[PDB]
Amino acid sequence: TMKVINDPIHGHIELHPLLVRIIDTPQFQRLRYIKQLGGGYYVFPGASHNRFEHSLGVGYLAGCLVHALGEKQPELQISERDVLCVQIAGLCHDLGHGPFSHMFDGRFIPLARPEVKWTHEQGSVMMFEHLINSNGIKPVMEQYGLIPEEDICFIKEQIVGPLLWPYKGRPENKSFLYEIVSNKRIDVAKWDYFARDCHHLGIQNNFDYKRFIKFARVCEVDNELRICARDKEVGNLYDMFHTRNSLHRRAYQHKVGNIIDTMITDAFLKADDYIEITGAGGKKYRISTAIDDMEAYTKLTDNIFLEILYSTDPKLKDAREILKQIEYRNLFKYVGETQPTGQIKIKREDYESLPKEVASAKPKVLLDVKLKAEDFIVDVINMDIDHVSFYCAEQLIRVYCKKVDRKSLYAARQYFVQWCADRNFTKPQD
Amino acid sequence: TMKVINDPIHGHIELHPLLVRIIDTPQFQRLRYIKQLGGGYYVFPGASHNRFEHSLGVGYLAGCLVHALGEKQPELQISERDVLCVQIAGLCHDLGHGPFSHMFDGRFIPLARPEVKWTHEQGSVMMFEHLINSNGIKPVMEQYGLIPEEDICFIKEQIVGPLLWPYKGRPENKSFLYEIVSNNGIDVAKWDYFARDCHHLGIQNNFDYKRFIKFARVCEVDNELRICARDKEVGNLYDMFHTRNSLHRRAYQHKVGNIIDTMITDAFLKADDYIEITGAGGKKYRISTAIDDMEAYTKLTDNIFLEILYSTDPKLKDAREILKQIEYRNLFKYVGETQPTGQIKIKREDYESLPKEVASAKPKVLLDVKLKAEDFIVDVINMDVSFYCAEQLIRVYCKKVDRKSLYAARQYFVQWCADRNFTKPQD
DNA sequence: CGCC
DNA sequence: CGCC
Ligand SMILES: [Zn+2]
Ligand SMILES: [Zn+2]
Repeated sequence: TMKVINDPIHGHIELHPLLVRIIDTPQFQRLRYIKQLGGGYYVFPGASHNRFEHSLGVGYLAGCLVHALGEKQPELQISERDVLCVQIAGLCHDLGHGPFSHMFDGRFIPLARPEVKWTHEQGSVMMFEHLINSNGIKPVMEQYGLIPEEDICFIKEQIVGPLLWPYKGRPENKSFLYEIVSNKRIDVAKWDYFARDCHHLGIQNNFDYKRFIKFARVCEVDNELRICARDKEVGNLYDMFHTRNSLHRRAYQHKVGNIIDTMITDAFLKADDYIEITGAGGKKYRISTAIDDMEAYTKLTDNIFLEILYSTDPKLKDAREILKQIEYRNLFKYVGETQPTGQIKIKREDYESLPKEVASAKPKVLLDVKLKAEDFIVDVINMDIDHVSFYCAEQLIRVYCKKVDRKSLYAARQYFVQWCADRNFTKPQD
Repeated sequence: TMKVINDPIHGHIELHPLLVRIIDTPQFQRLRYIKQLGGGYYVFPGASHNRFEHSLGVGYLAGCLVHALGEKQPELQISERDVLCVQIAGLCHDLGHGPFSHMFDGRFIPLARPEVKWTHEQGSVMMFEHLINSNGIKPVMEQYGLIPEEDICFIKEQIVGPLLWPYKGRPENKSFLYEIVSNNGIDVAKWDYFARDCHHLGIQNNFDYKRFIKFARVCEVDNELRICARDKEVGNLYDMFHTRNSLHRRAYQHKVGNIIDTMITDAFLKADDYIEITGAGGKKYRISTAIDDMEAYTKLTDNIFLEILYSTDPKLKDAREILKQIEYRNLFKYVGETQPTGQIKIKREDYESLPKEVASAKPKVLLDVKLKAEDFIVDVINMDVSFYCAEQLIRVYCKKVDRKSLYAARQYFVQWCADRNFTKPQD
């Protein structure tokens, strides 16, 4: 006797009582107010979904994979305690996302605070412990057969990775369990958001996850235990990689969608000094420092968009006038694309310095109106098959300009070509 | 070649440039921030959709059907102007919705101001005219061949209805055009949200609108030009009505979803005196009076939920703590259901008085625990073809959820339905 | 009662 | 450039 939540992707999702008492907290329900695809909704109107229902799907998928593993191979000693912590890990892996998901830690906090190293996964670890303490979950955890001190750290390890054996939460015989929720070397997170995102985007999904689950086993490579699929399933995995490619080309890397993300990020930056969120002890925080106090971060969601847009505050009129140009669909303009040469990749610490480098370049022929750094938006688009074990351009740089007259736009495209020449990046096309 | 919006229900939606220039206004994009099912999202997580994408679907379908009618029967004199005005009517039928959709005008405003008579359709008319003047749409209309005065009133009439022939926007040789956007109860708006809601709820819809449009035509019935389908497709409509029945019993009238709607309304009522929305000329409005100025109403959306939830103001803690019991899933509890069979139905004007009645009734059998009116919620759920070859439910919830309060509440409910001659509640 |  |  356990609770059921109806889901359009997975149908009925049965929830162990302990999962229910993690979901029914303000820290988890927070995910109802953060859109999964960020500003992609302003391009795909079917993409209204938030991290909340996605994380229900990931928790469900995680639990159905290891319970299927434990029933096909009982020799692997998979307690139902192990299933409860894998389910909790999938449920909370996204707890640390901020407004508009990957826009927040992928762009905004790099540009507002290049010094800090911040990821949503660290956010999830912090928010997970804030969730556990504020709602008295540690007693409820042992009541359902979990050992909190070792099992909370097991949960945290599944979300954020390691600190021979780097993991303290599970022994090395249960190594396979760490490949389920987030495998950073195919995980149940991409299973859900591949199906969910195409459902809302109108893209077809030819990956069948339930057919991957039923024929999946744990095999041995390296003397290490891994999750492995049948030779009969390579056609399915060719499909998994194809829809991942179409989701990226068509949605995640959409040209208009990515510009709008950087427009929202611009409005946050110009609002960052004047917006206050009350955290612990009345301490007031800002959008960029809310990540330092979880009580404030809990109230940092996509709501900050509408609060800026609905504001009367005169100090917020630069930010408010950017969000208002999104409604009028007068956006930054697409100058061009380029990719870093070799395996070299740009780093978040240097994002802020990118528009100043482009303005400093000297093009071949002079034009009267000259551009400064603030006329440029430099957009760094990162994406992140034979590592799959059976048995029987990763970075894009796009440049936009906030000037939309034809003479500014030509000039902007001659500071982009020179910048590429200077850094020896691939030459832009048309 | 024109702008294209990819939609999960309809695929590609081509939009006339004029439609693009009303969509890309703050008054229309406002619908991105109003959930289609209101609080149903707190029960069905797939139901994250908003009025914006629904209204895109209605403008598309409206133009599809009218273009199909003019293509099969050119005798009917259907110009571009008529289809552009039918499309605009479909796009803007829902402009007047408030936070959480039907909750706002169906419950909140009756309880916050039982005096005034308000509907979202009157809102859509008011907001449509605010959209047109603030965004300089009247010249753009002229550009594409529209006559503003008669074509704007034609659009308003399609939304909210008229004031022999009651309509001033089109003659009766074009009588059929008023049957498309809002109606029999078969309009292109219910086609979209049946498909859209079932897509996001996981309910299955096998009603085919695309072939109902293809075999539809206008016909003569009792002195009148009306839209008609082949008697061939009674089978298509039997399925449409089944999915309407499924969406109502399973989703629209869900017991917990409706309880949460009345919890959100309760927090709105307790926040209504302390929330300020700035309208035209800096003039400040409240949640219940923002409907009086469209410049303020533009900024009244579901965001107001999170403004209450994230507030520090001490005057907003009664409201904030109701929304906090939604997050903790400690909700009002279901006491019972009844119907006024055989009786004058409850009216929005009487809504406020209903809890005081329930708490004033008390059976021949007394018990120790005794409730007051604010401990009760009274929820009034209202339900509301030519071919060619339970009206009202009242549910009662209690805000005290201990076993002894709930037992009493169920004995004030059983005796309030004998006092009102409503049907006896069953178990 | 995020199962009608 | 809410079509890739
Ligand atoms: Zn995820
Ligand atoms: Zn509608």
